[PDB]
Amino acid sequence: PPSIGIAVILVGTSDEVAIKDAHEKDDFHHLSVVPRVELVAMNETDPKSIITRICDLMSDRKIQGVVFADDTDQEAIAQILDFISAQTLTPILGIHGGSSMIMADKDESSMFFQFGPSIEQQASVMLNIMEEYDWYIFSIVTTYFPGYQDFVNKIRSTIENSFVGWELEEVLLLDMSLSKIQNQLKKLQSPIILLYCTKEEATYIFEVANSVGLTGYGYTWIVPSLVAGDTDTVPSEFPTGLISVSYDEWDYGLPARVRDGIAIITTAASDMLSEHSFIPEPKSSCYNTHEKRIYQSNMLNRYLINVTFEGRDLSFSEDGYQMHPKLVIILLNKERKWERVGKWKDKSLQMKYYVWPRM
Ligand SMILES: *[C@@H]1O[C@H](CO)[C@@H](O)[C@H](O)[C@H]1NC(C)=O
Ligand SMILES: *[C@H]1O[C@H](CO)[C@@H](O)[C@H](O)[C@H]1NC(C)=O
Ligand SMILES: [Cl-]
Ligand SMILES: [Cl-]
Ligand SMILES: [Cl-]
Ligand SMILES: [Cl-]
Ligand SMILES: [Cl-]
Ligand SMILES: [Cl-]
Ligand SMILES: [Cl-]
Ligand SMILES: [Cl-]
Ligand SMILES: [Cl-]
Ligand SMILES: [Cl-]
Ligand SMILES: [Cl-]
Ligand SMILES: [Cl-]
Ligand SMILES: [Cl-]
Ligand SMILES: [Cl-]
Ligand SMILES: [Cl-]
Ligand SMILES: [Cl-]
Ligand SMILES: [Cl-]
Ligand code: NA
Repeated sequence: PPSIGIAVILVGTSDEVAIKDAHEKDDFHHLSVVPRVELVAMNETDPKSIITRICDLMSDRKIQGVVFADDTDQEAIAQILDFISAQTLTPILGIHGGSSMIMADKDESSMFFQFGPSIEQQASVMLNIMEEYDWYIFSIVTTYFPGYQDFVNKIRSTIENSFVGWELEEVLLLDMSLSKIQNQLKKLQSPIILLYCTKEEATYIFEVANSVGLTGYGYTWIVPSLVAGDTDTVPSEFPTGLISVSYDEWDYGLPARVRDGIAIITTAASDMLSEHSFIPEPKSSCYNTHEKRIYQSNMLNRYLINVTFEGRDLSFSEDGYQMHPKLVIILLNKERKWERVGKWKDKSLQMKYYVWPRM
């Protein structure tokens, strides 16, 4: 019978996932392809251990798709996953963690997809939140983290052509390497500040700003889902009164994300088998790649891109982000815990507070 080998790699998760033994030879939601899911749990959590582990695994076993989750703030994992996907022409889904943090510079040949919001979609949500409370005067601070230009250009885009009273005061670009930063942050006027950067960079940028008094009352910082990250890990240096977009497993838990990864890869193999009477072979080397099986791969990609499952639209954009994620807006409260203050689902923002709290 027709069957696709899928690997599920969970990395540093307290969260527990249980999947049918592959030996069951059991169909998955009536799809014509039968998944052979290999669960792999990882004790180790550094990028090097992960490439070593995933590559060893493609060499040793017959894998044609990879579902990957991690519980860390290590965006670097997304770089590794992209490379591997490109090298092997295998679909790789980054369903949670550092693996799903926005990666702007994806190889156009990789079939690496991330769950959650594109960089633009988050820029858009950030402006939605600000309009819902007539926060119209604001500044942007970014680092050099890839995506930063796509961030600003999306703000400037939606702002320049609209008859709302938007006013972009300053736009900063920070160099994280050495304190000539202090002099740049000191130049910040506006009460709303949009910050694009990494969790790591954020925690240092805050500490500096905390000590220029651009934190606290009268200043609101809005930040992208990667800066929140693992919401159980809150840097001492993050200011209470911090708003962030987020996708850190509030309503959509790991087992549901894994179920969904399997469905995407398995629907795609099914739809392709339907039309072309065949399915891409397993590639077995991240490195020594005789891999000019390029025509086949490209074909799969048309299908991964458009999957729909249990009524959910799981389709992906060209840049490799999820088209329609259901996001949560969160707030860093006085007890220094992240708190739900909103929701978003197909251009519909539902905020929780009537008057914005004082934190
Ligand atoms: C993919 O999306 C298009 C356009 O919205 C749709 O019409 C098409 O039938 C989809 N394919 C599947 C298998 O749903
Ligand atoms: C695997 O994880 C740790 C540290 O990475 C290791 O040292 C340890 O021996 C392993 N887990 C257990 C329960 O021993
Ligand atoms: Cl391991
Ligand atoms: Cl981490
Ligand atoms: Cl996520
Ligand atoms: Cl993100
Ligand atoms: Cl984008
Ligand atoms: Cl950029
Ligand atoms: Cl730019
Ligand atoms: Cl700088
Ligand atoms: Cl501090
Ligand atoms: Cl969620
Ligand atoms: Cl579930
Ligand atoms: Cl299921
Ligand atoms: Cl190899
Ligand atoms: Cl082509
Ligand atoms: Cl509180
Ligand atoms: Cl909450
Ligand atoms: Cl709400
Ligand atoms: Na994401």
